[PDB]
Amino acid sequence: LPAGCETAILFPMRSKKIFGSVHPVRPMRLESFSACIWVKATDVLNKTILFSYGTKRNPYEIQLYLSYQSIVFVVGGEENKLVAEAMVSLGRWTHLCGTWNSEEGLTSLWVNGELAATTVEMATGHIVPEGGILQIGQEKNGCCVGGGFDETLAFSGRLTGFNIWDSVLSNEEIRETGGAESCHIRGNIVGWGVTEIQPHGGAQYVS
Amino acid sequence: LPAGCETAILFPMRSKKIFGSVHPVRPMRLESFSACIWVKATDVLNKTILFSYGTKRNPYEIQLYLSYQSIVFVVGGEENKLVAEAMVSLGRWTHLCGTWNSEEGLTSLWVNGELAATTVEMATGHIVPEGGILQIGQEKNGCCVGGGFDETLAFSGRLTGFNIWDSVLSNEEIRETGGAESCHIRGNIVGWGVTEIQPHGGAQYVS
Amino acid sequence: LPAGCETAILFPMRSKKIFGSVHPVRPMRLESFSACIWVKATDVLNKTILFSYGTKRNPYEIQLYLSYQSIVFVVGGEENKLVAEAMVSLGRWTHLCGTWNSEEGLTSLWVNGELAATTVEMATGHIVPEGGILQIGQEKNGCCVGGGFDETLAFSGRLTGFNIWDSVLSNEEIRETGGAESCHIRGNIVGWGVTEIQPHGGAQYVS
Amino acid sequence: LPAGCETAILFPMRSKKIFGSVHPVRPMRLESFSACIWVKATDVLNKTILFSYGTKRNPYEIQLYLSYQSIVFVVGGEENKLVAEAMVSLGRWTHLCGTWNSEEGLTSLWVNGELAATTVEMATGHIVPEGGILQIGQEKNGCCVGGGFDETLAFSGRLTGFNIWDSVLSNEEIRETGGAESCHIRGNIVGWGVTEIQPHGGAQYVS
Amino acid sequence: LPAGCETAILFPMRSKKIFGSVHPVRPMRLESFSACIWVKATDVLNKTILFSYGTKRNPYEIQLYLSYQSIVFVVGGEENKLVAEAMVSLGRWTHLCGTWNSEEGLTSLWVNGELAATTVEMATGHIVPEGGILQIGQEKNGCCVGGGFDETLAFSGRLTGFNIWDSVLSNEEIRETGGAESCHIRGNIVGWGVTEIQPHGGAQYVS
Amino acid sequence: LPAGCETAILFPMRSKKIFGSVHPVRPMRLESFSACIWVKATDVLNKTILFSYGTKRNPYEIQLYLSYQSIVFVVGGEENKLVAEAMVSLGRWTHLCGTWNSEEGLTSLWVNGELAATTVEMATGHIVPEGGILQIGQEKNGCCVGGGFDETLAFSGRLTGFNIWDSVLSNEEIRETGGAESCHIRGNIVGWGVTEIQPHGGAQYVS
Repeated sequence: LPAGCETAILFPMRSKKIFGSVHPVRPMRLESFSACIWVKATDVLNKTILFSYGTKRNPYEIQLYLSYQSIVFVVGGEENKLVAEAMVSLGRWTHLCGTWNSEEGLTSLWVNGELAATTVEMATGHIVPEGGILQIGQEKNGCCVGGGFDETLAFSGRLTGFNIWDSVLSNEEIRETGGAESCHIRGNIVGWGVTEIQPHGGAQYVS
Repeated sequence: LPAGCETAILFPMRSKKIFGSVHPVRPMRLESFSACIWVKATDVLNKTILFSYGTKRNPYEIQLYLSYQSIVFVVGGEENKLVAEAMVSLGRWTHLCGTWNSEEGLTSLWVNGELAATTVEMATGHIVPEGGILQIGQEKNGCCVGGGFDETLAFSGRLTGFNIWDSVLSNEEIRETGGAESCHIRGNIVGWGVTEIQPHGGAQYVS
Repeated sequence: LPAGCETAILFPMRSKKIFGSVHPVRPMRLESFSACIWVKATDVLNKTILFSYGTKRNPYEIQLYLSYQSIVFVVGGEENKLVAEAMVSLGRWTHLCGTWNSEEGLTSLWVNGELAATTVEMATGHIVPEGGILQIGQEKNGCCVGGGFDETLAFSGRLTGFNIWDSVLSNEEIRETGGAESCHIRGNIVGWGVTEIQPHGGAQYVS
Repeated sequence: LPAGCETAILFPMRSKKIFGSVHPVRPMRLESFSACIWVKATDVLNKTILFSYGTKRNPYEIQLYLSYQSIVFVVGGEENKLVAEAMVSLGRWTHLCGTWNSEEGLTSLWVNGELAATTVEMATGHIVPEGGILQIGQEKNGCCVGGGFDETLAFSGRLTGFNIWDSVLSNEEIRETGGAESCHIRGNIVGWGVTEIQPHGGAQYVS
Repeated sequence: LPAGCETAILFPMRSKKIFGSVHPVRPMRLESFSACIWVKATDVLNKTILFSYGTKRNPYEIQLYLSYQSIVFVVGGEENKLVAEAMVSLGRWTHLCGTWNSEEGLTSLWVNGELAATTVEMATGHIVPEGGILQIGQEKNGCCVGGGFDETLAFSGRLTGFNIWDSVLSNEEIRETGGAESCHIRGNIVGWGVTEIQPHGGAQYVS
Repeated sequence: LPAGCETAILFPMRSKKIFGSVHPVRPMRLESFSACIWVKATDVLNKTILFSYGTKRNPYEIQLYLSYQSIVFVVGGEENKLVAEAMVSLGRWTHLCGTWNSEEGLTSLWVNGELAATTVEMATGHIVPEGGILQIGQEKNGCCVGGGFDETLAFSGRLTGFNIWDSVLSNEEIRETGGAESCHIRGNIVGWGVTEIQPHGGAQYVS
């Protein structure tokens, strides 16, 4: 048994240098998906970056950030967004997730297994290419240049359970993955404790 | 071993290169402030520096060192120092901090939220500059060539919860910081777990 | 070698990891500017990076590449670019430089005291921002464990004498820049020996 | 390129990082001494150190620096100093032998044996102490911060042939030290090729 | 685990490179002294060298190891050795320490504060000098370029409770140090956590 | 440049850290041997090491050092040595060669292929084991104890012309080894580029 599945990372603070590198295996070609994470933040900012995907042409491919007391989920472009209202608390484990489907651009947020939002026609029909970079809580520009990254966009807190799916998991899957025994549940695109994750600049794993 | 806190640093040795490097962003032009930090020490010497700040002209710009059974807080230079009498032990947590008024040089000390000593006219008529060097448990001694840091003045023990404000915290404010649920509160000038702190020569973060 | 300038980067071979870094002082915003190069090339592809400025919002602003015996220069975007046809040789010293103004996008590529090419209203009303990245010999790609750059666009052979002025030079100093002892004058924006540049991934100088 | 002795050090760049360190053996107390070095000043600035020695009590124990076509010599304190005017041109071999005598503060300065500057009443009755830190062409500071050292005070070019003597060398010794086959001679306190010289942050030996 | 409740060092496997090096403060010139150590072993071979003070002319001036269930103490050289018979077992913490005196070569060992053996004429007429090399777990030098330290002598397990006193401790001092509240007492010549110790090749702290 | 060979080693300084390491393929149980050395010394203190082969038991197995103007050839201990009175200078090549016969101690020294000294019954009946360490220009002192290599025993200058044989060379062999083009040769037991050698502490390959 997992006996209390607990493996995570370390963010001693938000600096200009600490970062991590994601290294998936299969193409990022995406039209629909699912993804979730258990989080324990310390302090929210004007825009606190948790994770996001980008490309040389579009560094804003995927995105999820917290500003004050709400959640905004962005896809492929700044205009493309999904704001929540009053469902974030500091320093508390929480289940959160959102999804997109190209075929007519559905989007839904889902927290603690509970629907946080519902809305349609975002990134509608768009095709996600593959060839960019994925990082968790950082931007792209600033590698091996002595910082560079905007410290203003960094995050403080704990994270655990990063997993990505090729398809929008049903709402039953949404509620169940929020259960006390969902840590083992690992996605197809990315599996927590399976996909390569190597820290940098002061990141370390914590159990 | 909590002190109303989770993470801290480790100081396994009084070494010649062990020290902590801290790097805020805003300038250190200070006329008044407060700074509270939990401490748990192993052994006590005639003098053991902590968190001091200084300048290439005035390394003694501020200081706080520790004596066998007295605690001396220094501001500006050698001439201006306040001392606690007999309220220091070893291996136990304590809440120590005070404030400075440039206008009249007021000073305070507070052990476990309990006043220690009070006196006036220290660091008055003069301004704390900006851009100096901040460190911990050791003076800004030789750092690159050789260990360069004298052993006698180093520290062994547990320090964390260090933060900096810009104003004098009232007695209620200080006693609140003495509560077990105040770690989340942070100072604007320095936010613990947010401001830059990088360990050197033996310093090691711990949860 | 004829380049009296001692600093002489060598790029011994073309790989996916050999690269360098630069860190100028003052902002890169420029309504008019000029830059130059003294180079000895080993090999040329359909496209061979010389250098290029880049930002996360515009990976390419200024950009160069030897297209076999022809030179192509870039400003603003792929839409704007000037070309020179057959003014190159392999294994021989060569002086290259171009200029631009936002005033009327006036442009005239230069080559060893000759007018390599000319065009009007290139990048007029287009101000390069400040805070971007400049790279030489290669464009902006990854630099992680096995990420790296495009070896095909990597360069091999020696380079030297790179500097930047912040306006459009008149013909007098332009011609004297190719003088027998023009090494001493240094572009204010970039001075060959004042603006720091660091070899990486195998880079080294013939100094 | 030419040089009296083959072994030399290079300063091809000025930044906040490059610097060098020295590790002599004997104590640095001294009431009179003699010292010099051969330099190739590629460029000058408003103010920039050539070689200097300092400590926590006093960073200005000694400073030699140039001001355009003039050379400035400072001992002990900024007010305590001397200057010679309109001899230097960039990138040229030269010899200078400024010295001191605590007995009456007798300080003179030869330029290849021409008494460029000289006066009295400097540090009269003071003795250089022991226990400081030594460097060449740098302002003392902790670069472990990353940077720290001021770029504007950094030297660009080549320096070589540094020596220290326990007493003031007579005029005959001074004019002998500068011979075309004299760069072998070595100071007792600092012996060229015997006393330690550690390039740092980019400094390199072009021996 | 009376000793486990303290910071210590783990040695998971008996390797060719696992060891530690130190850098004490005062010279090691002695004629009498006390010393102790806390150990919990897993496997004992023909020999598992514990530690040994050695100089260039004699590596075996001081030497402690465990021969299966036998505890042999060697002083000066192989000529002198004192053996404890059956006071050691596997897999648990234990207390096994003693003292020596040159004046008449008196030697004695203790187990849990209980005498194990004593003798006379051991290292009489000889003195232990200062400036040698001390290691732990493995016997002699050859760290980086020597290939390593003889594997057969290597040890795997947990060690702690190391202190050095410059006098034969009385029986009361021995029994008090053998108690559970001896963590605060520390040797003046050397002490765990106060005297520099550097892990090498696998050994790491635990707390 | 001279001496025929185009491969040498530079010891720019006599520090506490520089030394030269060798890794012979074959064990060093030598009863008879031969070798040559080509040197230009820079400065000579009371003692100066050329090489010193040493084992743990007898660090003075085979040695060769210069004192002022006098060669000394120690082998196996202080009592056994061979000395040349005033047969050296500074800063020029010289073919120095001495051998040993374990049969009855036939030992001698050849300068520029010219007999310089000879003694008999030196190291008669004393055998050389295998398992020691060969170093050149310094005496084995330790490389991971924070330096300490005696600067007095270090070497300053550049060196080449080192080989080792399994037996004594004849007079014509010695003279040929001293020939004007005695390179394109390697010793029976050690050569150039074949013998594994790694500079450490400030040595440099040259050609």
